[PDB]
Amino acid sequence: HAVCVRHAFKQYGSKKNPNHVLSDLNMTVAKGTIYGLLGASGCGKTTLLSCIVGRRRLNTGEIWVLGGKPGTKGSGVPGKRVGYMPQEIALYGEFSIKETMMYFGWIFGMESSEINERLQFLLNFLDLPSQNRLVKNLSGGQQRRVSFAVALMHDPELLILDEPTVGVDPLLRQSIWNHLVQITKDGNKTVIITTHYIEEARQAHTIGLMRSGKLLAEESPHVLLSMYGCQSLEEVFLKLSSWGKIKALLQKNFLRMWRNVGVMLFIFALPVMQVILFCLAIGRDPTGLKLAIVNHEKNYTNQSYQECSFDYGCKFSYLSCRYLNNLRNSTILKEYYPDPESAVDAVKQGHAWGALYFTENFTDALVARMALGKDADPETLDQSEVRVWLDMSNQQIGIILQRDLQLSYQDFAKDLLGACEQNPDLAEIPISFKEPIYGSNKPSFTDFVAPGVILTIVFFLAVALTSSALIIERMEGLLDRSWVAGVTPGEILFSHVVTQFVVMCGQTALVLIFMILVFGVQCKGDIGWVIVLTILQGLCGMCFGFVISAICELERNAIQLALGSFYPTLLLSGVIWPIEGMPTVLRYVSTFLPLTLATTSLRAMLTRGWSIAEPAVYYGFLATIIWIVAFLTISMLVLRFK
Amino acid sequence: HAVCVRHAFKQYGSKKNPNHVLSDLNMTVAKGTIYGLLGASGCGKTTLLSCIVGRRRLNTGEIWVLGGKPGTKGSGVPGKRVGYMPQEIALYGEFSIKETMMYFGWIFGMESSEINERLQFLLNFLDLPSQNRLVKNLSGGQQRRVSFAVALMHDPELLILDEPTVGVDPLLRQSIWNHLVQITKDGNKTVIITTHYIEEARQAHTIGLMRSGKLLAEESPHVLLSMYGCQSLEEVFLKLSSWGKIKALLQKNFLRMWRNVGVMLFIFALPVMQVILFCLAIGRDPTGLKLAIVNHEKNYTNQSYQECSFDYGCKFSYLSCRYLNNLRNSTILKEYYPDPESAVDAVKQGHAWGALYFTENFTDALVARMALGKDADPETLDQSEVRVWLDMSNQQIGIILQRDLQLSYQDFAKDLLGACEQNPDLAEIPISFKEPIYGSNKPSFTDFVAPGVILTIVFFLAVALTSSALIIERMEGLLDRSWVAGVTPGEILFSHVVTQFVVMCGQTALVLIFMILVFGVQCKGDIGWVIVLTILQGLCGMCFGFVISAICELERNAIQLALGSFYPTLLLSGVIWPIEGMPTVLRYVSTFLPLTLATTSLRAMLTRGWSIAEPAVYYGFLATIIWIVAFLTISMLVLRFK
Ligand SMILES: CC/C=C\C/C=C/C/C=C/C/C=C\C/C=C\CCCCOC[C@H](COP(=O)(O)OCCN)OC(=O)CCCCCCCCCCCCCCCCC
Ligand SMILES: CC/C=C\C/C=C/C/C=C/C/C=C\C/C=C\CCCCOC[C@H](COP(=O)(O)OCCN)OC(=O)CCCCCCCCCCCCCCCCC
Ligand SMILES: CCCCCCCC/C=C/CCCCCCCC(=O)N[C@@H](CO)[C@H](O)CCCCCCCCCCCCCCC
Repeated sequence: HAVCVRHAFKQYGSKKNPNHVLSDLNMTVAKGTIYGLLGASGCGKTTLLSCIVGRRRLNTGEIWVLGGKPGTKGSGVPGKRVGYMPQEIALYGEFSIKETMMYFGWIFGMESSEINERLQFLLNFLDLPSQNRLVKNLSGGQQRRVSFAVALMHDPELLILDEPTVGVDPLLRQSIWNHLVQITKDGNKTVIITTHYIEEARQAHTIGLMRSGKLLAEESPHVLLSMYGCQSLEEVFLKLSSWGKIKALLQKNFLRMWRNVGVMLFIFALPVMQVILFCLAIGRDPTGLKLAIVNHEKNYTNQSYQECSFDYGCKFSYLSCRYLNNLRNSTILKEYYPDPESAVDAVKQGHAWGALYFTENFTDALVARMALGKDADPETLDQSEVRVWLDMSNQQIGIILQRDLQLSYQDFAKDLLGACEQNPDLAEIPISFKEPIYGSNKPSFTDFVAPGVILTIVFFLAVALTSSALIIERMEGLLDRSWVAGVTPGEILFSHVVTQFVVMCGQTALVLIFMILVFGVQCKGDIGWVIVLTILQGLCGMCFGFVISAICELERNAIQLALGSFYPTLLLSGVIWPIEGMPTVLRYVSTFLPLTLATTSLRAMLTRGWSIAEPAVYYGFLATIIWIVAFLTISMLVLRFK
Repeated sequence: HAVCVRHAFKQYGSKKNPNHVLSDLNMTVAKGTIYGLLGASGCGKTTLLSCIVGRRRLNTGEIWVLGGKPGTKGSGVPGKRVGYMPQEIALYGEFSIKETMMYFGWIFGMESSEINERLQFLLNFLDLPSQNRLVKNLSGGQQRRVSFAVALMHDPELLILDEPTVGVDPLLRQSIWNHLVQITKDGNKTVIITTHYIEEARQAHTIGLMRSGKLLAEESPHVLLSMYGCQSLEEVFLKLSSWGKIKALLQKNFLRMWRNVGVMLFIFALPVMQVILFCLAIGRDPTGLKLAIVNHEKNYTNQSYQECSFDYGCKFSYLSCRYLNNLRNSTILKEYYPDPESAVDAVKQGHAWGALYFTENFTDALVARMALGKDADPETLDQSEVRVWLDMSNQQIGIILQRDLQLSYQDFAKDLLGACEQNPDLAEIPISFKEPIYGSNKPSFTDFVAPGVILTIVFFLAVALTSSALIIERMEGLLDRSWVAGVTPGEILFSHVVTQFVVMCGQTALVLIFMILVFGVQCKGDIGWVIVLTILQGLCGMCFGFVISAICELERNAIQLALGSFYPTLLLSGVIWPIEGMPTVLRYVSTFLPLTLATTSLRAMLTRGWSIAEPAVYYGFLATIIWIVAFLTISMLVLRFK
């Protein structure tokens, strides 16, 4: 007595439009026979098979398969005692036939020495191509044969085949049926084959016709035909009235992505190129700025030559070419125009960014202004000044232009006095800036954004990898087939965490090497805690993949949910702008985001060298741990009623 | 002769592994007879049906179906004269049965009055639920029944069915076969049934057994049984040898988005939430900076109180509480500490951003410095200066603090002289900044990034919509089902462009209204040309979706390619940083990118008010036009060899 079912009541719905998928069902599968299930649709048989295996549960009734209640103690139905061929092809792509057979043998605890014998026997018997050909390269009919061979490997004592012969050649169908009737010859082997084709299940010892969630009849085909008088079976149906399984999953995980060139480029080559582009374009100071200089103290020759010469010692010859020599050569390029009304016309168009317009009386008026004091007449206060018309449409370019012009005057003022034996401190504003406590006097914007780029890449490259992996595998029936083989959900998750941990360590090493060793981003603090924080953000992002994959069943739905929170989090975590710019109400809400307090903590360890003991540093560690726990709890709650 | 195939040859794959799907196939179908095409696998029969309907082309041989070559304007195989039921369920989700019937009737050109009669007849004949139930809410059998009813509504003179009964109830199978026999007697209707059922296809008037790309035997069932002396058929087989379509497509496209709530929120509620968050967080000035002030001219009372009092007229009583009076109240908060050593300790932690430390004799040292100038002793110059220690780890905050500390001294200096009857023009540096030509003296960073945000949202939300729409729809054979119905490829492309153009028109209105009318981003240029440029970027993005959809065949691959180009373009088109920061070599390459010249053109329209006659403005219009053509050419070349 292999399988016994009594009063199996099962239904679907929410007490609004309920569906009675199952009804009062009594079914017995005698041991050592071939049992055929010939239901009309493909839902009742599938539900019954799932309940028999253990992947589903009843509402009322009992099931007694191979000795005990399915999925629990007292029996080994989920494991190496059963053979399950799913309705759909639940094979792994980018796998050779030999690799798939070896993987499934390892899952069942078989020895690798005896796997070769079964592989050769099944290749000869099922008429399959060379073992080195990948599964994805096979046709749609050979994949079913590979699935049948996988289900027939370990010689189980109960075979559950779901339409094993859909489009098999008759010369092979006869051989398959001969093998099936040969293995179940005075032995413990039992077959429970479900099919839609009525005429193909005549060789079964016992036939059970299913309709409206219950078995119409269950007898031998010969008795079924004789007691009703029908010629064929078509007329009869016209009734108007743990170590070893983890190593198997680790190899599969590290080989599924190795054979996908697109996956490797997306998760290993994209962070590297993004880091290179960010360090070469964002945060650098402008360099090719142009100015329209009008110098009326000298003759006009070209738009690129002026012949600005003077004396360096004393006597204050020109004091207009002398100032231009103190201009920063790196950022500002000088262009010469003849008239003040012509340089402004160049600024109006795109030919320049500003105008200077030194007057012809600049030298005589300037020397008469610093040598007079507070009694200077208004006339000398006008002729001794530089008139700058600036294009302030750009905020960042305007800041450099204003800063470079004023800074060059401080050097010019400190050069005039000092060359005449004076005190250079006399040309200083009373507001004196001492040595900065943190940083330097010339900070860079690329150093402010770099901590926000490291954490963003690692966080969002784990959401995409985890959500895609757990959705494709589940929707293709692979997770359900690798559970029947005895792989508990505990080791499915454990093997995924280890696989994701390794790839998030390789990404962290590549990002940190290309950012600090190359392009010279400063790291004042401890590098050990930087690595730990970066890894911790990867696990937080990975835990977000669990929530997304447990909510969305379709791939396209998950990406919208993942992309629908990627953009808002970037604009609220203070990655590209200081967090002090937002309103006070919006500032409080943003501190509770997953990436806000972690970015600030990482920015302090890189720009200031703060240790773990500082309150602003370990707040980023506690914020991630809370979000990791919160993400895990949400996923469990979602799976409770789904 | 309904169909005449002679000397058919067809090859698939490469030379190394050729695939001879057909080889010297001779087949003839009479008019008014049911024809059954039984085969071992489900690929050669599908290939033959695809060749018959005209989707494919033979490498050698001729086909004459219903009068002439398929799709040659001599015969009307693509259109009303055929009934096609694909192997897969090529139906539209979120469509009621009535809506599906109406859409397919409008495609064929039927009147809405006679579609109702056919719908009511087919609903009762096929035993289907109420017409208001959505297709996606039906089971597999009901969906297949709806697909079968779709092929029977317009009454074609040639029915092509691919496995019409795979899980149909036997009573319904008998009814369907009775109807099929009824419609083909004493008439011109011809039915070609392709099935794996060897025994169910017995009522067909002519059976053609297919094997190895050719027909083993083509004759009547009972004739075959009598000639070969076999009881059943499997024993014999066991031998060892034009505006109505656009209006129908436009309504389908719009209604396919209305019934997807997630899609509407992703393309119409995400840009609204992204614009609002960007305008409230990025670009605004910091307004919470705290400074640790050490004033030794007044007694220490609290950390929040100092009792800063001074005379406003003259006599220069304190000059330390007077300077602090001019400090801006918006950005700087005042804290008081008793010792300079106790103030730096607060800056070293996260309690302050700087220190000031006015000396105990600041008033007399400063007063004696202005009155006695150009000859002040080093003692006075050292005890009349303010010592500022700044935390310069943040570039944007450090700029604000330095700028506000020096701008406040100008107001203090212009108040000290002027209240004593002196001209305030004596307290200005010779570098005099006139009125800016463009912008103002206080620019904003959110105005620099706003032009780049508008283009990025519109361009990159059309790639996602176009690629997904053309990939999911093509994967499930929806294009193949509408092509057989008579919908030319031109009408499919035209209807999608119109639908996308209307979608991108709504997105432009929402983005422009919130950014300009609500958040007050100035538009100094022409508003008409801004809308034109924004729309032109949407078409350019859509054409990039054509390239992605023509290259990739799976959803998970298109987005990796789509996201693989979204990240680099953001860091190379100068959206979040001026293009002047990159090196010259990278600057030349980045110019040719799709969004580089367009962002510059839009920025000059909003920030400067330039018109279309300026070279820097219309260069972004030519860049989009060329990229539109290039993307269309690439998509045609991709489909040429693929
Ligand atoms: C903004 C616009 C910028 C520029 C404009 C345009 C340039 C022209 C368009 C150019 C695009 C170029 C090449 C595409 C080519 C061919 C793909 C189709 C053939 C087969 O590649 C399979 C599937 C798809 O094949 P599929 O049909 O789905 O698989 C079979 C399904 N049964 O491709 C994928 O996944 C690609 C996954 C992209 C990963 C994204 C991150 C990339 C990081 C940097 C890349 C570094 C490259 C280093 C080279 C290493 C060589 C080993
Ligand atoms: C970084 C951390 C950020 C935040 C911290 C978070 C705490 C909680 C995270 C919570 C997120 C979770 C669940 C949300 C809820 C429910 C979705 C799943 C239920 C049912 O939604 C069906 C499928 C799923 O069903 P599906 O699998 O696709 O279909 C199968 C067919 N049989 O969802 C989809 O459409 C995903 C498409 C998301 C569209 C993105 C739009 C982004 C802008 C939104 C603007 C404001 C929205 C206002 C709401 C108005 C409501 C009318
Ligand atoms: C399965 C997909 C799940 C997605 C989950 C995460 C994505 C996965 C890859 C992460 C690799 C690294 C993840 C970011 C790596 C760091 C990149 C960065 O930091 N970028 C910022 C500069 O710091 C950027 O400038 C700020 C955005 C401003 C413009 C926002 C308008 C764009 C919206 C347009 C809508 C298009 C819709 C889909 C388009 C095509």
